[PDB]
Amino acid sequence: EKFLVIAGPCAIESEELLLKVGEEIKRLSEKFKEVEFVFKSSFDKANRSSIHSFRGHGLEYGVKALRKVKEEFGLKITTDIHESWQAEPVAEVADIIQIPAFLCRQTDLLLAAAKTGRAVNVKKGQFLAPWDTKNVVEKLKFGGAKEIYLTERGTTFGYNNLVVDFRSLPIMKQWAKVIYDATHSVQLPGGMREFIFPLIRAAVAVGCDGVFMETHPEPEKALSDASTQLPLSQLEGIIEAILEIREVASKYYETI
Amino acid sequence: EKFLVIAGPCAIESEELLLKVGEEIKRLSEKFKEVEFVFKSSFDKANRSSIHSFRGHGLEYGVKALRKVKEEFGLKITTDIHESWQAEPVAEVADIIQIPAFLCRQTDLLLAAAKTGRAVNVKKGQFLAPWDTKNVVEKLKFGGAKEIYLTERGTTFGYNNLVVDFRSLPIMKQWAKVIYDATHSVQLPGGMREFIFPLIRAAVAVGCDGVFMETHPEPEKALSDASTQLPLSQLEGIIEAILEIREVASKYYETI
Amino acid sequence: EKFLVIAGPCAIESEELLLKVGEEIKRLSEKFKEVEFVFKSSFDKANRSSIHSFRGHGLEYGVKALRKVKEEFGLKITTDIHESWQAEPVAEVADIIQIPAFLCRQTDLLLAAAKTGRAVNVKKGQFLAPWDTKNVVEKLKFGGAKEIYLTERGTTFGYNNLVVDFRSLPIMKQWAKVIYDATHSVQLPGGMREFIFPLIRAAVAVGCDGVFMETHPEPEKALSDASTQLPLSQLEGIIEAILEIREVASKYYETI
Amino acid sequence: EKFLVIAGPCAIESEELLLKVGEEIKRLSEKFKEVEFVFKSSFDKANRSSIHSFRGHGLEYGVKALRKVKEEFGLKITTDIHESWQAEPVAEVADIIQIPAFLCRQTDLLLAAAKTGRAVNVKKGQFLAPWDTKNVVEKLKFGGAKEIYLTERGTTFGYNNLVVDFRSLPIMKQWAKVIYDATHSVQLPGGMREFIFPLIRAAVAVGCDGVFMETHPEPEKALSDASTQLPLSQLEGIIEAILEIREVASKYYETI
Repeated sequence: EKFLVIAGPCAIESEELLLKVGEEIKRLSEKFKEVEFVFKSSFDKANRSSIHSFRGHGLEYGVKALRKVKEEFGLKITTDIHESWQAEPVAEVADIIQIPAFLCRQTDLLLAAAKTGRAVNVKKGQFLAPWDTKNVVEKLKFGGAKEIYLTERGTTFGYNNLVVDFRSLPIMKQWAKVIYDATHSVQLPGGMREFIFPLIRAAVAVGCDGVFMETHPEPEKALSDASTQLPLSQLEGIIEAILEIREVASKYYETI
Repeated sequence: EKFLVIAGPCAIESEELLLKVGEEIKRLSEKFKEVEFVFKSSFDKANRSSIHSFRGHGLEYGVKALRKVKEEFGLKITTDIHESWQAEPVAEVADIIQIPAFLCRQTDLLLAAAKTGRAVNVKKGQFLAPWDTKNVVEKLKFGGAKEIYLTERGTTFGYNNLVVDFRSLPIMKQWAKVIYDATHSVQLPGGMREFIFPLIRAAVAVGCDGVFMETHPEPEKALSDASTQLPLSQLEGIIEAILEIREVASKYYETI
Repeated sequence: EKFLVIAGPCAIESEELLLKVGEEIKRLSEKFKEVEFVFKSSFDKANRSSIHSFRGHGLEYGVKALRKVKEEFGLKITTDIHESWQAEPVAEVADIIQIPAFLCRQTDLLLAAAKTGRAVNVKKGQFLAPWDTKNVVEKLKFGGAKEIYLTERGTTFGYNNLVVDFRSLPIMKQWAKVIYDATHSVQLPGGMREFIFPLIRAAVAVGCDGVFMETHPEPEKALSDASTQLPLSQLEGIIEAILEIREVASKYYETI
Repeated sequence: EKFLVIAGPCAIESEELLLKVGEEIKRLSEKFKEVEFVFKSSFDKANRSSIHSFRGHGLEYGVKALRKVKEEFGLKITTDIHESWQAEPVAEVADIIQIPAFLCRQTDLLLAAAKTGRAVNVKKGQFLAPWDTKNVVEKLKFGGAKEIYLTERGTTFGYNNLVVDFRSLPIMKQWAKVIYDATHSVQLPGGMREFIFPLIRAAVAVGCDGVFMETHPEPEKALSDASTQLPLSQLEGIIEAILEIREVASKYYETI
């Protein structure tokens, strides 16, 4: 099956930033034809820890910038919603509607996304056990979702730390396609970037249906997740690496 | 102020149920004049695990039932909101607006609640560290809130289990009044009731500004948190118990 | 039943140190006649993190110093063993043989202690679940132990941190007398002392059969656990406090 | 050096069993010349949960059986010690002395093992953080050890569960060769086998110096770790699989 690579800048800092990253993702989509790329970027960081941190330039501006990426590069789009009313307007551009990790249990948000007819990708809450996602998928199917993804992005492990329990990949695969979030899994809520590559190698070795990676031309200047966003120049190499490891490991992937 | 006791049935199964519980809380209110009682009940269980579980009768029916309790018994009210638009209509009756644990980082919800001018009680997310709540308080203050509470309700401890780290009480006290949720702290996400009383005794021994307890005439028949809701008949005894323990222990509560 | 207070300097830094602390413990035993005091001090810190840290002056010297405390003050004694061969010589002076937390599953060590005829107190391993202690007690009974204690000293919670799950007290009480370790529970393996008092208040409010507290005339100069040992001058006040909280809470202690 | 594969039956149920497994490991040894095989089996399960569980036939019978394996198949040997006095007699046959996870902080055991001049493999305690292993290595070096291994076997994650934090592999590599224990990492202290292969694939994808795997002709009849021991017949396939994954992934292993 075609491997999914969801990548892009964490937040829509500007339409310019989006086009710069989109240009590269487009180039890679022409090279890695066996991969289905989906451009990701949040129009709003609605859950920052601090009231003083960057949130975004609004829904309107964001959807407009994303529409530009899709129009200029012909790339599929995904962005996250935070309240039910956002599903409809976002669905006009987003091929995949993303559900934030803290909101993976909010029934109305999941239902709002499901009825748009668009694909839905739910970030597994840091408080959720792998088997607890069966009901999340059930809600989505109940709401009309026909293409569902579950994203592994780490689990609460003590204070200000997350651990990736890779047993979650084969467990969640029982009821949905599985995506591994390579950048949020190494973040320290409220010794990070150095683990992005090794853990993503682990993910494809275990087996998943895609990977999610935030990338920015200059991470140190990013207005969000400056500590975990992958330098854009490193994207091509990481992708080639995971495709290689996926290929050699693939014959051993267990059947669900 | 005086010790706060937030109690009531988990969900508004019917205003009839609210009246029955309100009557008992009213009585206790007259018996323990040194305690400030606040009647609690959710008009919607917006985060149930299963799509087939009870959610409620809607915001309108709920606010109406809560109005009936306040008018008929002169009791302060508190209920939780799940999306920003709900803050205003709920504030019409709620003296304290409650913010769900999973939603404690949603900036707009916090701001929406703070804008109503009402007091705000934020349930500490199971993924949050005690010190990470300082930023939560700051968002509310920025939003104009002046009466702010933080509620301890357990922290993710492995899968399908929560642990109460009592160190959180003195830590959170540095920036807000602290409430201990005696019923949700012992629930196993996705042997419970036997630990409610023991842990509530610990909470007052350590020191807090109030306690939160869901109570129902017949917990076994409750449509929500049936396994953890306290039988109404046992409420008086537990309240008297914590007041006695508090009276003695308060002598040793650390400053700030 | 007579409450147990196990206290003393973490390590036997010198026989002099022991006599100084013993003198105070003796004074308190004359005042708090409802408490059974047991003087504690390790002849060897066999599990320090660093090879460069203080361990002790040997078994011989330690047993001799402890015998002096018992002889001069008439106080019961307890110390921990690390290998089976130490049970016999230690049993000559120790009224209670202590089993280290990391060694709570070593069958031969538990058996060696049990056959001495002395009481045995097992520190619950940081890796052990409360219900997992039933088998620990079974081994001891199998080995002839007639007086058994289980000590709560925290559970692994993320890296370099421990949490006290107070549900462990009533659970372990099902098969043994329960002791709460007030000083090791707040240590950060490999923001500490300020939590000793509040957590011990929680322990007696929930209900336990005794408390364990390391105390040193000048903690900052201690050769071990300098961050958690309680200043000797503060011991009397803490003990009075827990006896008061125990008394008022006692009528609510659940029957096992 | 070459990739290390430590394999064998959990416990020495009989030297007969050891010979049968040794024969298969010998064969694979001749098939994969690029791999250094080490036969493992414990002469005593000194930390079983229950007093009524299988421990073994003693140190003498065990060392004799292990001798038979080395003599008959020319295979290197490894077994674990539980008390200091055992290091010397065990070193007579063991090329690698194994230190139990619960005992990774017992200074005398580590020193005793290091004194034999043999290589030492320390199982990382379920309570230890990856960086806390630096001090473990230092103890062994101080004791004269020169060939040191650290084995990843899971970390305490809530009650009766272990999680493998793969970030530990690159961290521990800073001061010792790293081995991944594929069978104990999925055991539930106090759905297991299905995760052995997936996680071992992750381990080599991330990068380690070897893998540890308990194997038995008929796991269902094993007297120890029956639920996690790999059927002997499946050993060849898994080894070939990890060698192929390692071959491809090694290109991306980070330096130090």
